[PDB]
Amino acid sequence: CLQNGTRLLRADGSEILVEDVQEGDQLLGPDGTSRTASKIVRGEERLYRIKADELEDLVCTHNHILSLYKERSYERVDITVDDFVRLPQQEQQKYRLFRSTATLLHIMSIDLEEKPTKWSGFVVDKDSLYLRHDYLVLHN
Ligand SMILES: [Pt+2]
Ligand SMILES: [Pt+2]
Ligand SMILES: [Pt+2]
Repeated sequence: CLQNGTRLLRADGSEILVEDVQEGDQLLGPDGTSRTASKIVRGEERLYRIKADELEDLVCTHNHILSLYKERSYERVDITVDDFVRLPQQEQQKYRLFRSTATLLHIMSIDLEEKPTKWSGFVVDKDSLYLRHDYLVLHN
């Protein structure tokens, strides 16, 4: 569940708005093969803005699942946005976002937006992973 305006990659490589995704649309997975989106859902609520270095901010819902990497080389961990918000900063600094090109990115801030915002979401087959326009790996 991402904020409207988020740009995702189709199976061919071109971009598509998250609000423009429809049932059966072909997204791009982190391994290069295609993904099928289905069960489109929309809403409007106060979202969480995750600011990381280099890459554009990620605005998502409270129940959004983040595919992160944790130190101790690195281990792959899926964690929801709410639990990650509740973790202390000393623990938050151990988690990293990642993009497919295997670049690791520091998560350095995450705050709740002031005003509500429209959001769109869906489910993804296979490993349930898809790519953002900047190749950031995202989970259902
Ligand atoms: Pt979601
Ligand atoms: Pt909710
Ligand atoms: Pt997962």
